[PDB]
Amino acid sequence: HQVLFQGFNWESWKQSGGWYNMMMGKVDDIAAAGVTHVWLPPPSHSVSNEGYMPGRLYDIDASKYGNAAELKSLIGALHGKGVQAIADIVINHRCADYKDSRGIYCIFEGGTSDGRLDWGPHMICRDDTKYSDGTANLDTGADFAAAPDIDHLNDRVQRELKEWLLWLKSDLGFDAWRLDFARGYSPEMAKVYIDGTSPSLAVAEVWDNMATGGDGKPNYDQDAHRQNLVNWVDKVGGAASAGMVFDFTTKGILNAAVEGELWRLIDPQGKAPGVMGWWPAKAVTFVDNHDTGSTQAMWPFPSDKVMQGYAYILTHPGIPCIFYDHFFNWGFKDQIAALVAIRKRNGITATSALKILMHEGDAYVAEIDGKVVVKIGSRYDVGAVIPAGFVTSAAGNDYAVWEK
Ligand SMILES: [Ca+2]
Ligand SMILES: [Ca+2]
Ligand SMILES: [Ca+2]
Repeated sequence: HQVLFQGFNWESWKQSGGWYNMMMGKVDDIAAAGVTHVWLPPPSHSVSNEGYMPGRLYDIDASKYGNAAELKSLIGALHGKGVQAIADIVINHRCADYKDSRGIYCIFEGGTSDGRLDWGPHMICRDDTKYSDGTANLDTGADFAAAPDIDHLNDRVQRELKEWLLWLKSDLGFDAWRLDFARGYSPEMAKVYIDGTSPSLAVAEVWDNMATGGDGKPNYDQDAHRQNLVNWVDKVGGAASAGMVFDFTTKGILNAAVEGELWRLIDPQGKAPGVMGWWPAKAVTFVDNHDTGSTQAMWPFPSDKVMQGYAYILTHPGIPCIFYDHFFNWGFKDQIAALVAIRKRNGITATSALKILMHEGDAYVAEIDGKVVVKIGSRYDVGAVIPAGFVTSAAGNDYAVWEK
């Protein structure tokens, strides 16, 4: 059994009294709903309020979400309810505390007294010329515009970053990682950090655009999009690795499929169309996150169909991730908890078997592990396709679940 929960949104850092202190009050509900792991925001000092422009990586106390004590206390309360804590790991780029001779900020401070992470411009990807001293290796991945990109090929970098990651585990209690902007560096570099710190999982944010066409809708075929993600996992180590990816292929396809185009939910081989259908043990599915949804709304799930999205991900193979706002702010708490209870009581996991029974415009129906049948779409009756022995288990706006 595995169910993730994103424990923040783009606005969390503004929570009065502190985001982590507030969350202390949400732990019991999260645990009771069957959640096994909670993804928390970038914990370190960051030039940006949300945390994605990290500087003094050991300086947790400067976080806007809360200080090291509050964080340890939230993680401790999670662990007391059997729930793990995932840290949002932002290491593609980093901001320096001090300017050098050139008057450029490229003199970093790790946040401790000694020299851990007190990097110089040699640690900056030589091709991020806006900050480097041209002596480093070339960036192994894409560049982040606003801050110096770290040269992950630099040996000191690898060592001090792994040491820091192990300290987030040892001194704060984190169990796993969410790798921010994973396109920023190579899976080979990702492998170094994952292999070097044995996290229970390392879900990577590898977000590429979806092949679209003409009007703007995404194409029905998305093998290219999910091949890339599958390939990333292979290079990070495949099955031997704790590494995995957010299933952005499924996210894109589902975004469109619910708008009366559920025929999109199956590939020509009769398999789920996203990473879920090719490597479900490595697919972390979701409805919306702090970028796609929330107040940034880069790619929001149709707001009137959000529960259909959860009926899909929570009953299906792949590891589902519930979004904070959806569980707590939209009034879907009991409905979401009930879907997770169905998943759990039926022993459904990321690798459960999927048999699609109907993939039409207003009706998607599938059977999982031959124990649960779910239906999404506006079609009133799909009874003819329900196997013998199933009885309605749960239902809401345009979705239904049956169990034997
Ligand atoms: Ca220092
Ligand atoms: Ca950069
Ligand atoms: Ca980079």
